[PDB]
Amino acid sequence: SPSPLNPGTNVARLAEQAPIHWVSVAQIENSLAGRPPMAVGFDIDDTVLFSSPGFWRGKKTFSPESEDYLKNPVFWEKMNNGWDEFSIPKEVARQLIDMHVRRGDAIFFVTGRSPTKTETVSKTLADNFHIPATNMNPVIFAGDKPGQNTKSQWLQDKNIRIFYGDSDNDITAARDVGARGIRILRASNSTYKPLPQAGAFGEEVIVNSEY
Amino acid sequence: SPSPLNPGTNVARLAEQAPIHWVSVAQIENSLAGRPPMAVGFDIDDTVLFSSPGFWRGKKTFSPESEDYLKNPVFWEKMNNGWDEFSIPKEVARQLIDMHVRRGDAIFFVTGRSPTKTETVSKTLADNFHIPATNMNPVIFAGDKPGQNTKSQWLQDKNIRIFYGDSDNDITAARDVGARGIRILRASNSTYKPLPQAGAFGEEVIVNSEY
Amino acid sequence: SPSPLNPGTNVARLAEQAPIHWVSVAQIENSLAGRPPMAVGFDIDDTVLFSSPGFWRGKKTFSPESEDYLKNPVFWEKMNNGWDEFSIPKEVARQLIDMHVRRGDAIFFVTGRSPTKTETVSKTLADNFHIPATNMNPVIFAGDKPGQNTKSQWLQDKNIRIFYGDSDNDITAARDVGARGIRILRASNSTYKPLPQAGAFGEEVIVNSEY
Amino acid sequence: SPSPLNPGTNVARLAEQAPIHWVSVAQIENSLAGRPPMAVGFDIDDTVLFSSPGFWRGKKTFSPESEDYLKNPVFWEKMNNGWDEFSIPKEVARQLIDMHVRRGDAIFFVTGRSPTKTETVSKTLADNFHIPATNMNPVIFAGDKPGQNTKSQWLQDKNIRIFYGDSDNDITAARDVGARGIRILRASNSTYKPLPQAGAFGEEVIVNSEY
Ligand SMILES: [Mg+2]
Ligand SMILES: [Mg+2]
Ligand SMILES: [Mg+2]
Ligand SMILES: [Mg+2]
Repeated sequence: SPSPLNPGTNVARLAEQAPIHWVSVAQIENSLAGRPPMAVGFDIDDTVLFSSPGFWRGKKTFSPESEDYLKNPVFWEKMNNGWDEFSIPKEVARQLIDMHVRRGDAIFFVTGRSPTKTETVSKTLADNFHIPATNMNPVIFAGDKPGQNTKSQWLQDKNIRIFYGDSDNDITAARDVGARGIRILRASNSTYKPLPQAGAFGEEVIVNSEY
Repeated sequence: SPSPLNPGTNVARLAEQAPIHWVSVAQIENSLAGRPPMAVGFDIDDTVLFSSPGFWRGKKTFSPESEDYLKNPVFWEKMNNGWDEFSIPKEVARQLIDMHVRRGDAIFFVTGRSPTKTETVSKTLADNFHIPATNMNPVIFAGDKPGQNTKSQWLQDKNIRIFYGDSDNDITAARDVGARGIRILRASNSTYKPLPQAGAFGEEVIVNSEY
Repeated sequence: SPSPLNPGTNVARLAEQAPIHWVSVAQIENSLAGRPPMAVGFDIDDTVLFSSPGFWRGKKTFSPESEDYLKNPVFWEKMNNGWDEFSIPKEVARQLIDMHVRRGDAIFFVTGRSPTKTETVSKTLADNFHIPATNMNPVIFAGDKPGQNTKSQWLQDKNIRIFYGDSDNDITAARDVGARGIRILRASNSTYKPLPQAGAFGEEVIVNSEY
Repeated sequence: SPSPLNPGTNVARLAEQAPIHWVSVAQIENSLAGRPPMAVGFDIDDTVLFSSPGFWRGKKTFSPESEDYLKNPVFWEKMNNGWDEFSIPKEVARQLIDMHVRRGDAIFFVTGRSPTKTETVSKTLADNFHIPATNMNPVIFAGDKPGQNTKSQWLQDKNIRIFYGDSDNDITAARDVGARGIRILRASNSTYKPLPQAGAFGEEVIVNSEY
């Protein structure tokens, strides 16, 4: 934009692959065969939930021309107490959570969302992903503080050994504590842009994980 | 057949292309050079709005174990009177609508959603896509119920010359009346499954139109 | 080169399509249903034959540090009198030639190779592609003359209505005479580089035609 | 199942990735930082040379209606004593060989080609890949005939630590002796079909290695 009307292509380009370590859920499960129960963790937004609907409504409602809504407690109170009714669960997360429950793993959610007075997100997640009481843990609302990775200390405190996420800070949080960081693709219709460069730390990336 | 742990791949598969007539917005615009203002139409769901958030919420709320919510007046009243605040506008639609408005074309929206006593979808569309009053037209609810007209009939009635849509029936509606049916890709995280085979009738398909 | 060790990617990029009019042999055949026999034409190199072996040997033998071999009659005499024994027929060409024979079309080959005193290329092609005597025509060695498209006059003289080729000059030769130019992908292991931008004239490009 | 004229596609399919451990030459080089000179090995056919031109010519000449040419001493004498002048060196091999030569590694070639009284393949490889005398080693012909040793046995004998190849048996040869087997993609225009499933054993596969 502007760009050629008819750009064309060639077969080198058509076949070209980025050097990324792609994995499947089955390969992950296999890599863990025989490992006793451990703590694992998931980012929420664009990892287990397509939550752009609420973030989109939030932006339009609270800061149509800026990102200020993300620092607005009135927004977080809406986002954490019912707007996830419009959040669409990701199939990759159904498969991963089922797999970790099968293993007897403890499941944590560690999100950059700000903490609120009350939250119904933990219930939404347990219900939608059919997580038994024993495997489920209340969502950790780690917040966002420029200059800090707010998730890293939580991964250490909960002894989380595998952390799934869509953002660079999810992968580097895992790296910070020596955990296995595994990338989920953010959907291209997410309102959180630009899309991250999945694989840019040499981490495993789950195939087809945009849905 | 087994789904092997390590299925591998090969370069025939990597380079394989489906025989699709892909087009860009710029190519479509070029094809209309010198053509006077005309009526054009858009399907709504998965064409201009990723509306799955409301449909997802509707299914959970009104028929968690069936598709009955789609025949439930209580759902439609919610879906057509505010749940599109959580619908995510598609960039392909922003570009198409901008291009057609610039041409002075009349913009119509023709949806298979069930009609309701009131609807705020028209306003949502005009506001989000910055459609001037002179180009905007209230949403048309098309279908097979008594007193309704089909998508085809509405295309005919409004002399719509190009119809954009994600579903097979959008393309056939256009074909049935000699209009130009152009396909938009349904996002893979849509809750309306299975995904259509874009290009199934040899129609033009807009590149990168999943977002 | 140099470039990031771990470049990563994202799902917009993974799904991204160039706006190209891809077609299959079956679609081409269907587009011609009911059309009586006509003359059609094929480029040779990287269209029907992977002839890089001979061109590679030629370069090494006659001009290791330049492109001068392509103006050397000693090279052309080798290339046109047996080095095509090492040229690998393309499956796309088997399918197209079979289809055109089925139609009763007259088949021509129009190549940028230079003419020689004798040539066994016509025999190689008739033999390998099982072309009956009635459909077969002796190869036209049109040569290469910077500033001219040497193929265009031949397409006009033989009333060729469809011309298949891998190079830009094949497509523009067709355009020059009002014929239907259809692009075949040059294989990425061809020694003729850079690869052309297939589709850069808005022409049809045959899927999977690199082999 | 029908192969429809207009099969269409969808964005799940467009974005679909096989779970492959893709790597680049730069990543492999990085993994060897600080490692002293070692022996490394390459398969020949479809790993470093696109040798299909000679194999194609051999099949046509010696067994047009079978695979018997591969057991024909007359073919092998031609194939190993000059027909590689028509073989096209692979760019991936240029990069790997350059990288390993720069490391001071010993370069071995281990092929399943039948042995002959004389062979000029070693010279072809040294000349085309600019392999210095100190790094070069004569081609090893491995197999199951009396007095031969298998690829595995030769890897063991030469203490080859990394083995590059296109076929399953190249990867298993490395695996059988605890060497690092790294896969190169076989070009889709190779006459050796079907193409292998690169990554079938969870091994590293070099990106873009079809040329
Ligand atoms: Mg996230
Ligand atoms: Mg729709
Ligand atoms: Mg050519
Ligand atoms: Mg090989």
